[PDB]
Amino acid sequence: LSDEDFKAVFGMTRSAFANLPLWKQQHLKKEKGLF
Repeated sequence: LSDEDFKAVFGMTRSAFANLPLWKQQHLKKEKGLF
């Protein structure tokens, strides 16, 4: 995704998301059909 699309889809910035547990980063993304 682009950075703007990322923020819309996940409801936070990439930097914020990077603080989530790694396996979950995978969870919030696979659940959206993303990688």
